[PDB]
Order: sequence, then structure tokens, then C-alpha cells
Amino acid sequence: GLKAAQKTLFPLRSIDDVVRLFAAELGREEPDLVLLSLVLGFVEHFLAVNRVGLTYFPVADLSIIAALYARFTAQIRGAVDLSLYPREGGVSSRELVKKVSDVIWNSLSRSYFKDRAHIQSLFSFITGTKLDSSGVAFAVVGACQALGLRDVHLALSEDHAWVVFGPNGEQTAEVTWHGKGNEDRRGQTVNAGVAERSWLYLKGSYMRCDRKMEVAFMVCAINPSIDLHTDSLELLQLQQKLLWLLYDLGHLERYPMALGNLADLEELEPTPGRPDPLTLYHKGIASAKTYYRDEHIYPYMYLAGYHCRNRNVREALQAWADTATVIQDYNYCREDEEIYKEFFEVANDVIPNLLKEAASLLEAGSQGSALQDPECFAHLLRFYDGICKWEEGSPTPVLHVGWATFLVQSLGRFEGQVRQKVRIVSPVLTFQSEKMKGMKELLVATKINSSAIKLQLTAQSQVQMKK
Repeated sequence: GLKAAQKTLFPLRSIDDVVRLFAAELGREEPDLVLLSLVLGFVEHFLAVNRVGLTYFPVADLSIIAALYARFTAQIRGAVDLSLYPREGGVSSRELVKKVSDVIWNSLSRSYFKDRAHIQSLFSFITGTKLDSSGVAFAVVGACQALGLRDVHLALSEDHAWVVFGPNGEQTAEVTWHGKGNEDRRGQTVNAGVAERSWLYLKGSYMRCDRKMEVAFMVCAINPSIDLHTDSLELLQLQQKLLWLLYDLGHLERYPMALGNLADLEELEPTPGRPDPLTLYHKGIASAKTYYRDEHIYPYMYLAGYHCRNRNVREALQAWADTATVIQDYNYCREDEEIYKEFFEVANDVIPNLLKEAASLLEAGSQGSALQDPECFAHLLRFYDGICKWEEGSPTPVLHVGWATFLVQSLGRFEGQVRQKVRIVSPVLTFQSEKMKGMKELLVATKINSSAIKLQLTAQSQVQMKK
């Protein structure tokens, strides 16, 4: 269904040929999402799923790509009769969006693991009848473009995908599942989730893609992983070059996660002349502040991760405190479990390991240690304060005694003479949470009162009956 101009670069014989195709499509009125996703899925299949026979690059012949494209357009156009859904005022209806969602969803294999790698693209949809959750949302948007539905666009939070459409692009519709429960809300708006103030819907500060950002999404969706221990260098290079192409064209401006992904790729293999990973992480944060009311968690997570890998305890703690400062204005809701998992791992695994190594290095005479810096102690306190404030008023609790043991351990990594230098005001630190306000006196004792800290963090009111 391809136009003559779209076919002239074939066959694609290299990474750079694929980049040329993306550049050409991004210069058109709209880039062809179906074509681009099929090309990426094809090359990812032969670079990560099955490398048998690979000698340089899996050549993408026009005949092969056109035949996959024809399979997709035949399925969609055969199943969705537009005459049954008149486009009132040139915009799509909720029934039409639901129909496209049903067509994709009903095509999927009846039994398969949704967490598998390499089931994100239209190549997977056509050849394997398998898609992951956000892959279904992308496929619905690609199908809508194939049908001429210019108003249907991908919407993305930090943990979920759906579509926007209709008059002024103001309607939302679920088109895929979220997480592991049986029931979906396909066809419904996201308004209840926005109103709930869950992290899942970002209080409404989610991404609303244009077609160029949908290209950025499929590029971020490339998965270079061959196995647990090995990535495809070819796919890493492809994803990195495509992200720079998008960056230069302005299409990552409103896409914090893509900037974090690009920073991570630059850390692995820097491109000469380009901004450093730190600069890119900060651009991601600036994007979230500018376009999303500073209501995204991952821009700070990406930054903290980089600092953590470099064993920069001070800056990792600062960035995690900043994540907690964002989460504190959310309600912890059912379906937000991924972000709970992430905070749990930072508080109860990653921070303890960092501080354990810091303590060993301090014993060996390190200077300027985070453990001797009252500002670092304040970051740790601010991290816990945001988590406690997140919990306030939430329908689901967050803290339990399993968190309290690591809090006591982490507090103890800082000597009392360091801890005493932080002034808690009603370094200077202000607590937002009632749990941390009640904790304030306990925070400066030479020997931390473990039992009292545990009671205060868990809001347990009693100790054991018997001696």
C-alpha cells in the first residue's frame, strides 16, 4: 500500500540504510508507522531472535517488507468496515477506536507470555500473532493510520499506553490491558485514573504523541537483548543513531524517557561530539518540568541510576530524594505496583549496598565521603519523607516493618556528629510527612533507637505483651 517514494531506498543493507529510511519518512507529511515498525521488527528478529546465518546485516528486501505490509493492511482493512462508523466532522468515534482495538486483540495467540522480549513490533504481530501490552496500543495507532484516521494518537504514561482521539484530540480510550489481572477497561476513558491521582495516569500529565513521537516510541521500543548476558551491538547502534536523528529533528523535546534511553546508550558507547550522559539526563528532567508539570518519576530515576553505577553516592541520593519529592503528591493506588517495587528496591537493596561500600571505603580513609556529608544525610531523609507523604491519604498503604529495618540500618551508616548537623525546620530540611516530623528527635541520637524508629515508620502503636 506503499507509495513509490517510500520504496526507493530498498533494499536496506545496513544500519545506515535503515537510518536513511527513517529520515525519509520523518520528512514526509506523516511517517508511515506500519512500514517503520515492520522494518524494525524484521531487523530485530534477525539480529536478536535468530542470528543463524548472519554475516553483517539482515538485508531487508522490498518484496519481503511489502508482503508483510500487505498482510497487515489486508487484515485491518478486511476487518474494519469504515462505512459502519461515519467520521463525524472528520474525527474518529469511540466505537471505531474500540473496533480497531478488538481487531488487534482478537488476532493474538490464545496463550503466551506477555513479558517476553521482541514481541513489541508489527513484525511480531504478523509473524507470531504476539504482542506485549504497549505493542497492542501501538498496533491500534498504526492500524488507525492505515485506515486514514489522522486524529488517533498514542498516549503514554510511565507504565501504560492508550490512545487519544476525536474532537480536538480530547477523548481518551483504553485499547490494551495493564498489568496481570484478567479484566481490561478497553474502550473506557482514563478519567477515573486521572481523578484518583494514581501514578499510572500521572494526574493527567501523560504524553500525547504526534506521529513523529510515535516514531520515537517504536525506536525506544527496540530491544537489543539477545540473552541475559548479551546485547546485539548492531541493534544498540541502530537505536542510538535513530534516537540522535529524532533528537536533532526536535522529536524528543517532549519525551523524557527517550532522553533517558539515549543517555544510557551514550554511557555505554559515547558518540563523539555529542552531549554527555549527565547532560542528557538533565535534559530529560527539564522536559518533564517544562511539559509535564514535573510530575514524572523516571527522569530522576534515570539520573540516580547513572550516579549509582558510578558509585557517586552523594548525587545518587540527591536524585532519589528528587524522585520521592515527585511521588509525594500522588496517591498510591491499585495498579501502581511497579513504582512501589522500584522505590522498595532503592530503599531496601540499592541504597543499603551503596552505603555498605561507602562505610568500607570510609574505614580505609576516604575523604569527602557521602557518609560524612550532612547534605547526604538530608537527601536520605528527604527520600523517606516523600515516601511517607505519598502514603498519606492513599487508598493503599506503603510502609511496613520490612522497610523499617533498612531505614534503621541506613540511618546508622551516618555517625551521630554528621546527623546532628541537619536542622529540621518546621543543611536545612523541611518535612512534609507527619511520619517523618514525629521521627525528627530520634534522628540525632548517637545510638539510634531502633524500636522507636520502627514504631514511628509503621505507625505501630504497641510493643509485644511479654518480656
